[PDB]
Amino acid sequence: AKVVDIRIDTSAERKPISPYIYGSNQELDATVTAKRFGGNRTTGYNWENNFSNAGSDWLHYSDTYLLEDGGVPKGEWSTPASVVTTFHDKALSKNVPYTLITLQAAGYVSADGNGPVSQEETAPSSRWKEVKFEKGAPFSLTPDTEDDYVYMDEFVNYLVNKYGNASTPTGIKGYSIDNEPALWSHTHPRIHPDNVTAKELIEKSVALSKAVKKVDPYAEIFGPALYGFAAYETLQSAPDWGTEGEGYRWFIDYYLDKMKKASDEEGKRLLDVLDVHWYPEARGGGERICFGADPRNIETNKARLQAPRTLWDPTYIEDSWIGQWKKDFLPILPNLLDSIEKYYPGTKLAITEYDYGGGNHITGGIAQADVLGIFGKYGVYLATFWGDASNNYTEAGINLYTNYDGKGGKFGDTSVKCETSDIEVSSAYASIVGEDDSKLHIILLNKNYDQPTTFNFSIDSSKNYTIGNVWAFDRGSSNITQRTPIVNIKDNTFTYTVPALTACHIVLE
Ligand SMILES: OC[C@H]1O[C@@H](O[C@H]2[C@H](O)[C@@H](O)[C@H](O[C@H]3[C@H](O)[C@@H](O)[C@H](O[C@H]4[C@H](O)[C@H](O)[C@H](O)O[C@@H]4CO)O[C@@H]3CO)O[C@@H]2CO)[C@H](O)[C@@H](O)[C@@H]1O
Ligand SMILES: [Ca+2]
Ligand SMILES: [Cl-]
Ligand SMILES: [Zn+2]
Repeated sequence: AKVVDIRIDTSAERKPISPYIYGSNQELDATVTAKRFGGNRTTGYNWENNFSNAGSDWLHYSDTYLLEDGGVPKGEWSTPASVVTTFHDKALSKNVPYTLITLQAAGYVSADGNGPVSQEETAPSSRWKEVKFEKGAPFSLTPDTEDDYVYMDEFVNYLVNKYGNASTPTGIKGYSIDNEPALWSHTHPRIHPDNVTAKELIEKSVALSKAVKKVDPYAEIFGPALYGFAAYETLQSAPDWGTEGEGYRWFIDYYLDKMKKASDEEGKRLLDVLDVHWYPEARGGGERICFGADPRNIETNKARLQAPRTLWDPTYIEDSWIGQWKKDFLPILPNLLDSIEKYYPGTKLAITEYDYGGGNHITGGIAQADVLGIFGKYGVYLATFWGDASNNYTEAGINLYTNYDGKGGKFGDTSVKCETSDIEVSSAYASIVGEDDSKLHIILLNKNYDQPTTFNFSIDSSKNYTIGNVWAFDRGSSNITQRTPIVNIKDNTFTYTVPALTACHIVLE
């Protein structure tokens, strides 16, 4: 019999959980709280005509993919920014409070939708329009598609004119400085053949931020949308890192420091959110937990359940090149937050792409629920899962926080102290609503693979809880279903045994 103690103190360690950590990039079968228009296809997206380029993902084709995939009505295909306005309209219609729109910085955007761009047509060429951050002339709501340029501030002006600025209820709240710059030369060689330099990235980031904030001073700028650890450390061995990086532990610090320096010179904050992508490198059973992982591989599933610990747990060392060679940078969230505190205090943190794999397996659901609990507890500002609607358990993990009862019930927005005696077999997160502990929310995860786990709860609260309603998902179904309520609570203590591999949301009142 596995027994674990859970101790919660509703008056301790209270901190707000950002509402935007429960987002997605794709259209999911889940209630989400943030939507990001980003990824490879957005680097070469031309807001003037909606064309974009697949890059290495598909023979460097310039076409109407984003219009098609975004479900844009054919009659709006030639309307400026229809890909983005359709994207934001959909988010608003689903009551999503945060929309993050990627702006273009690699240098050029698709001039047409004529198909493959040859290597001989590498920008500049008739296949491309050059991006300029500031128009330096009056904006138009009907951009000129005949000239050689596409302006980012004019694009933002079009959106602000239609939705109001970021401080308003319908405004687009954030903009990203492109996508995975250290991979521009790999993913988009026809646009940016040379490996990006640290100097180039900073210059573009500062220039684009200034351009955007002149139009919408309330919009938040996200950057650099780094693809993974190697970019966090050296911007993928950037050509000038040997000189630019002198004195810096990693590129993350250089980026924060230079953006703060530019902001100090300009007189306003130019970087609002440090933005990175985190696809776990954790392995189990001889394979990575994401990207082609086999759900039948039990060791991989078990590794998936523990992988979230790399985000926060100093005692956890995963099986990966990062766990082996980069221990000085783990756990990763504390290291990123420490860098922010040292080089640009006040900057927020966002994980704009991530996927723990096993999306259609209970372990993908439990790991997803664990990751969201960690994001909330450690202060992440915004997060957006990358993956499609076929990841039913990942979606259950999100709904466990955003809509656990099918009628809008959600996890509390204020994190409170909640400790477990065994962080390997379980995870537990607690929250209240605002400053009120009348209702105490608990996400309880049993990672035990083949046996139930008995949890002895001890709660310190100003309220005396009498019932705990429960909603959960497990191997029987990714549908979240209400379970028998917990009713024998004595002086805020109770015992609750959870079956193996089950994710629960308990609501005490
Ligand atoms: O129009 C031609 C052809 O398109 C086919 O659909 C393609 C589309 O053209 C292509 O652009 C799209 O690319 C995906 C890519 O497959 C995906 O891996 C990638 O994911 C990245 C992301 O960019 C992140 O920044 C980072 O690297 O992580 C994630 C991966 O976890 O995103 C790309 C889009 O941005 O793929 C589709 C499907 O193959 C049509 O199917 C076909 O009918 C058309 O003829
Ligand atoms: Ca133009
Ligand atoms: Cl990158
Ligand atoms: Zn689904």
